[PDB]
Amino acid sequence: ADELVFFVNGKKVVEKNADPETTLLVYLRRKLGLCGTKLGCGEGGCGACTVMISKYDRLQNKIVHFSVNACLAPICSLHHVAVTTVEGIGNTQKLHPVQERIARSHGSQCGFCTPGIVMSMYTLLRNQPEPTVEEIENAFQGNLCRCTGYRPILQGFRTFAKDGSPSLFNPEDFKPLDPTQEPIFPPELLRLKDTPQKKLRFEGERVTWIQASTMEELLDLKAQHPDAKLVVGNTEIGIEMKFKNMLFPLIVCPAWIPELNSVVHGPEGISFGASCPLSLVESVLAEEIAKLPEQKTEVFRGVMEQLRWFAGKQVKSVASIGGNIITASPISDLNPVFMASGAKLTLVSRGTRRTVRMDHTFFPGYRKTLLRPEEILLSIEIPYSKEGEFFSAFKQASRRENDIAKVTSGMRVLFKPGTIEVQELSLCFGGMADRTISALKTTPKQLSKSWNEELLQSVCAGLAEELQLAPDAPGGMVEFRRTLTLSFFFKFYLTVLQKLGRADLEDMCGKLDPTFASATLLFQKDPPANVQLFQEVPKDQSEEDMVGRPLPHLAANMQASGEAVYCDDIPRYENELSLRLVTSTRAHAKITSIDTSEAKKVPGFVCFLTAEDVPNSNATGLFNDETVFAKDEVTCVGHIIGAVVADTPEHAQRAARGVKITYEDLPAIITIQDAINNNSFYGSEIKIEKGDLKKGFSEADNVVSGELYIGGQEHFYLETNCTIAVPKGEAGEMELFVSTQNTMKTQSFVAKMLGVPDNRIVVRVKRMGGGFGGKETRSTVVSTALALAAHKTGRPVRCMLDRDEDMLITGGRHPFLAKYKVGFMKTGTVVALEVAHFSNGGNTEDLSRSIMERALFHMDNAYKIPNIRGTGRICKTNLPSNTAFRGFGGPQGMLIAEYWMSEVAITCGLPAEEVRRKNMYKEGDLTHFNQKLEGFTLPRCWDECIASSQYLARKREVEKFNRENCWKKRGLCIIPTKFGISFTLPFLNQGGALVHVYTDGSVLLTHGGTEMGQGLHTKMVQVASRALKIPTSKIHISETSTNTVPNTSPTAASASADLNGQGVYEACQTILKRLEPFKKKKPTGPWEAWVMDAYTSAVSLSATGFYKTPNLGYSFETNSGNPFHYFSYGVACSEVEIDCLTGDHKNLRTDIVMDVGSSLNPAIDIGQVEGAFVQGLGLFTMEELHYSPEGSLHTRGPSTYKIPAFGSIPIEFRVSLLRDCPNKRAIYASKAVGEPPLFLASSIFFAIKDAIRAARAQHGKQLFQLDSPATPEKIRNACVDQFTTLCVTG
Ligand SMILES: Cc1cc2nc3c(=O)[nH]c(=O)nc-3n(C[C@H](O)[C@H](O)[C@H](O)COP(=O)(O)OP(=O)(O)OC[C@H]3O[C@@H](n4cnc5c(N)ncnc54)[C@H](O)[C@@H]3O)c2cc1C
Ligand code: FES
Ligand code: FES
Repeated sequence: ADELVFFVNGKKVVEKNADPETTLLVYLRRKLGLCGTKLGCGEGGCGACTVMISKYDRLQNKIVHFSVNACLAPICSLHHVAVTTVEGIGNTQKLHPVQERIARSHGSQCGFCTPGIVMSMYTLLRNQPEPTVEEIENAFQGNLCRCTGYRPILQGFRTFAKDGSPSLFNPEDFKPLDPTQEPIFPPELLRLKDTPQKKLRFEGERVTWIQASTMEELLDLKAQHPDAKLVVGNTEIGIEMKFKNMLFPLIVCPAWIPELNSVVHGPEGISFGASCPLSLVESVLAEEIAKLPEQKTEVFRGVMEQLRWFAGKQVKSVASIGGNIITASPISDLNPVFMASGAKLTLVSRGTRRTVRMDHTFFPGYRKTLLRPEEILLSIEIPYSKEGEFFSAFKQASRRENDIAKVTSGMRVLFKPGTIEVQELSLCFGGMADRTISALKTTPKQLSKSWNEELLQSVCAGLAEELQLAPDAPGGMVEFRRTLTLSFFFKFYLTVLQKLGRADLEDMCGKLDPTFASATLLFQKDPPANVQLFQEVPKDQSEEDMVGRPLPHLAANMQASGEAVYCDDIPRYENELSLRLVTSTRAHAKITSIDTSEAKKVPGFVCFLTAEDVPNSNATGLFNDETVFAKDEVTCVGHIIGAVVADTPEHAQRAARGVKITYEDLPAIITIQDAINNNSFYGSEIKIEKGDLKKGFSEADNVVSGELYIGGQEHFYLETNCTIAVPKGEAGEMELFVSTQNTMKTQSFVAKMLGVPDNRIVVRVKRMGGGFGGKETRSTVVSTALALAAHKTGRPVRCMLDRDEDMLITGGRHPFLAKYKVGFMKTGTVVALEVAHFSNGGNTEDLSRSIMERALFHMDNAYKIPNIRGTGRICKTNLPSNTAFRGFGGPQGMLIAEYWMSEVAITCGLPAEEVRRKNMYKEGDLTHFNQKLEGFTLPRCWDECIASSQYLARKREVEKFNRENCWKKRGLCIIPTKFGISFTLPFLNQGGALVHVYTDGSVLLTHGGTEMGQGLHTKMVQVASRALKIPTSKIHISETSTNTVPNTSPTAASASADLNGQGVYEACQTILKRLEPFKKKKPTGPWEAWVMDAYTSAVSLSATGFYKTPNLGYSFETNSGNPFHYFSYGVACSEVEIDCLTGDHKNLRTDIVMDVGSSLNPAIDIGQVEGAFVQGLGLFTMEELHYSPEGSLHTRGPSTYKIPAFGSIPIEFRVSLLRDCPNKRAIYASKAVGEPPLFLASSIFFAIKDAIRAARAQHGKQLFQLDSPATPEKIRNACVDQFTTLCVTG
């Protein structure tokens, strides 16, 4: 009646008090303690929560398997299914092939996404034990990885496909797959399939769930309670409940009802039950497309095209067709298609049944349909196309707001038979209004007309008038969206001409020029082809000496098995409490009142912490200008005001909603331009200048000025910020488990806030699911709050941020505005450069000044400039404080450099590769800050990359492509980089290690570095194993702790292997020195005997080690002293193809040559080049944050913030590590690698810029603007043509 019964990894679970609000993810993690399955977003975008469901399909009489997002799956929908998690398929004692292959192929860095990807791949193999390469890629459309750049995951998994320097891994050593050895379908569920299913009722704290067994039950419940909210896949309702704080006290799930799941062929088309998952629609229509003649399947193919780039497998397996229709989002991709095809909907209640052909009337208002409150949608008939009936579907792949302002379209034409004269014409659009619309003013005009140029121009003129948007229209991108509607129609117009041509008419139609053909092609991925080149170690190097060898990340197997422990995977103490932050909804305001009266009514509520609860100091942050908790004034949307403490996260979340703040607004400073004209800055102008600007400009042949805007970036570490604080009840003692790159500042900020000495506070980091600089300082806003809750209650307290919280609160990369003026000769030789930089720092200083320093240190990028002036000013604004992000001001400084350089080349009429080459530093040159460039490997990186990329021959093919294609264009660009290695604050260039050798010969090592997926622990073990001359297997690193190594620098500035490697090395030398006498006396006898002899001789088997980078210290005052220990160098050539009509593009090929000295670990270093490059690809081409005019972040999750996906990476992706370039002054001649490759993705940006120019010359001013990121909006709008001109002005 009442019991919930399902299986998890083959074990029966009986839940007697199922709460309808409980997700499967919460149940697995908090009820069953299976923490392999992760929380990444709670929104269905990221796949970190992916698990497999197995059930008996009654309607097909078979056992089916499908993946779902556990974060959105109500347990109440899972009666009598079997769940399989990552723990179900294998472990480190016996890894599944999927697990083994992702680990051994270097497909797991931080490891947080690994379980989810493993389960997506696993599920594919249960459905198709021999998939194509294409099926394998498609399996991950719902899986995001922030670290790997995807290449190693696809390459490792490519071994499962039927259609498949040393090597980074060996596929021959992989255990083969035996599909027979997968776990049995629970026989109990096969026995129960025979029992008839009856109605179930679950009653939660707030919500009642009725699982209906028949159409009669459902319609009865809706007739007596029209308020009953239907839930099917929960992919929309789940979001409304979790993120829009909507509550539906009565839910009915009709997913079991056969009539809602049926597929019926009829004379007019195929009828699908409303609750049919989109994956079933997809599989049914695909069989129909393959079997039926083309003339019948035009609408089917439009549906399939919309479903191609539509969430992943996890969403489509449970997302219902009916759910999509009734949600009635303005940006549904299906509703425009159903509307344009006039699909027939059947609506029923108790005692009524009606039919409506979908038209403009079906959607009368925002998120409304014409259903009555007691009706449900039974079914939708997707029609066969008739003879002379054509359909195209189109969509903007670039989303900015939750549910508006993304163009998506269905388009249909019916011709009078035998003719090219229009009988019917339907053009329907999402993203152009608060509902799906039809262009009903434009289409009637076209009836009778022939399908020709006069129709094209009439429809375009019509759409430009009818689809008007106010310049402040919701969702922005007004010109782009308008342009897309015409551009989509043009594609349809041309596509119809093609189809017409194929039909052998009496009246001849109009032929496409070959240069227009590529305009109608549907997206097609060619076969991936990846190359990784590195250097073999010397032949005489011991097999036990792993330095320079591609040893897998030490945790890779455990990460793939879901056994690796991240903060929130740590079990709860029974007395443990949960914290939830309460943040400002205003950019700048006084707090006038706080009312907690509603918070207090929430079960399990404990307290609301505010400034007045802070024992000692409310002043925190790097430069002591931040509140722990807001006092009288809030200074950004996201400013932490206080913290709810309750028994559970859900109770904390409800209580936080019941904290009402009243505000009195104050003048806000939001943008860089706001800050400039209010003189609102963090300290004074920073400046570097050399030579004589006046003389430089006055002697140049040409001068070019301009401006550039570069948007910021969210880290999107797949593990959000998380802290557990455990008060020990003695002497103010507290222990914190933190996802942080900075144990020292965590400890120090907690101690100061509480007013206790540092020696009472321990911060422990096992690993992070990613960091990328966003946990270098901003993690402490969570730590501090949670430390306070722990102190006040005397109980352990935990807080893991949800994605929307984390993105809003913790800031990101700094946006930059630059104004430049460059003076150059006709040869392209730069003689003068002046750059004013402005950064948007937000509402605390944090690292903003150091970041501006690093931009200024790299404003030269690779180029010697005799006369040069750079200034930087950091803007103070009412925004979340921006912080460190991999590159730390470098990529911003360097993009500006490459931007005016691109204009230098164009202005001169000279090849860009030549202009860059002749301006490049040479060995021994001084930089603008007077540091000498020794071991200047950049020229070799360049020469190698030119040859290996075949750049000159590929330039010719690009030019050829461009002459042959009017509406697609290609671009090709090769970009170098210099990146300075060391913290800009000299004393931070220090590190420590501590080593123990126990009496069994095993070694326990620790150092100040934190693991966040970069393989630092792996490297340090490799180092320790060489230093001590024992195998890696005898050495273990458990974690990083302030009570084993104190006063550590943050894990940052790419320098952690350098600093800690030396520390580790020194501690090992100390141990060796002490073992030397025992070695001498038994030079053969083994390690273990030396150690036991040392012990029983009372010799210390414990040592510290320490290192400081020598001889650093720059003065801005005298422009002297070396800020860097050395420089990293690299070069990337990238090629793109843009679609001039949509602003979409493909990354066709990227070739990278990177100097990492003699790599400690080429697998890991190649991993880092690829990951860094792909994060840069994101910065420069996708990844736009949007803010309201009043400074509220609107982009708070993967629905609206698009980080690179599996499908985003360069189709051919080649990486080489430079041979024979030892770097004497770092550990074992290695170089740092983490940050330097990031900027090389600018090569995709400038290739796009080259493509845009070619498009502009096709129709038909030379230095056009391309801001960063170069999104579809910016690319399309810059591709000026008849459509952009019409939309901007008749
Ligand atoms: C990560 C992600 C990506 C997505 N991407 C896209 C995309 O690219 N394009 C796109 O168009 N959509 C997209 N969606 C939306 C998705 O297609 C819809 O959420 C889904 O189809 C809703 O189906 P459901 O069964 O999950 O509905 P639920 O969330 O269970 O219900 C949705 C609504 O429909 C009502 N309802 C459901 N069935 C019936 C019925 N038979 N009769 C009457 N009312 C009913 C419910 O009461 C509810 O109001 C995305 C969703 C997610 C989570
Ligand atoms: S946590 Fe479920 S999709 Fe991201
Ligand atoms: S390894 Fe994939 S998110 Fe870090």
